[PDB]
Amino acid sequence: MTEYKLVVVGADGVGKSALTIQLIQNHKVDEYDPTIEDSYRKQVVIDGETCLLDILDTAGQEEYSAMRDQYMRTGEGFLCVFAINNTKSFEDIHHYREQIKRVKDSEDVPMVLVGNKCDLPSRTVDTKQAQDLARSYGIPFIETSAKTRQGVDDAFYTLVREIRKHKE
Ligand SMILES: Nc1nc2c(ncn2[C@@H]2O[C@H](COP(=O)(O)OP(=O)(O)O)[C@@H](O)[C@H]2O)c(=O)[nH]1
Ligand SMILES: [Mg+2]
Repeated sequence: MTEYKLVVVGADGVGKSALTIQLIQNHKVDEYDPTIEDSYRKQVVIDGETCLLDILDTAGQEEYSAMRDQYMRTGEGFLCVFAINNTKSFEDIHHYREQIKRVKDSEDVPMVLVGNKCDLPSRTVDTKQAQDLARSYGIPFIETSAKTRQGVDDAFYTLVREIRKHKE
C-alpha cells in the first residue's frame, strides 16, 4: 500500500500532538491506550485508491532533538502549526519553513500553514495576517481546533493535496 510521510512541525505547545491524535481517532474505534506515540498511521483514499499516511510529530526548536532534522528529511509534506493565541509561535513559522527547505535541500516543499486553537477567544494573530503570509509563500492556510475537531481532517487532506500537486 502506498504510504505518504507527513511531518508536523512548530513550537511546542501549539497542538501538534492533539491535532495528530484527533485525526487518527476520528471515524474509528480505537483501542484505549494512554501511550503518546510520536508517529501514527491513518488510511485514506487518494484518487479512488486506499493509501497510508504516516504522520510524525516533531519537537519545537526550543528543544534539542538529535534526530529531528533526519526525521524531517523523510517527510514528503509538512504541517507548520502555530497557535492563534501565541504570537511567538506564528513568528517562528519563518524558521520552520526555512528549516524544512534546508533539510529537504529544496526550495519547493509541500507545506500547509495551520493556525490551531481556533476555539479560543484570546487570539493575538489576525486570521488575515496568517492568510496573507501563506499566500506570500504560495501555500494553503487553515485554522483548526483539535478541541472541537474544526478543520482537523481538512488540514491533513489539504497537505496530501499539496504533496500530490508537487509529485505531478
Ligand atoms: N483550547 C485548545 N487547546 C488545545 C488545542 N490543541 C491543543 N490544545 C492544548 O494545548 C496544549 C498543548 O497541546 P499538545 O498537542 O500537547 O501540544 P504540542 O506540543 O504542540 O504537541 C494541551 O493542553 C492541549 O490540550 C486546541 O485546538 N484548542
Ligand atoms: Mg506539549
